[PDB]
Amino acid sequence: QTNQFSKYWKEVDMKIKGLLDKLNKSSDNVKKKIEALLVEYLHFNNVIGQ
Repeated sequence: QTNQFSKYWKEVDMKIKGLLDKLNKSSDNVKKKIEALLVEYLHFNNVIGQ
């Protein structure tokens, strides 16, 4: 409704990079969890970019 796609896109990109940098700082058990969450955050960002 607002058409503020770029603001939310940058916000979600920051979220993505945060998850990526936290991926290497985490244990394997929760590493799997971070990777599984990345698979969906990237879908979010790709949809918003489209």
